[PDB]
Amino acid sequence: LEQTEKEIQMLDRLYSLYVAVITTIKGYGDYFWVDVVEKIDEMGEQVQQ
Repeated sequence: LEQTEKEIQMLDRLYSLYVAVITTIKGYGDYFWVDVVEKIDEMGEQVQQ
């Protein structure tokens, strides 16, 4: 069988991309009052996001 291969990829690749998008948002979200309140890492948020 060959069709279900492409059928699987066409959805799975970009669903993986969009969960990876969630990954960075949550990774930054863990950052503290120390990490966020500081103006030296607020610039980090625009950089990373």
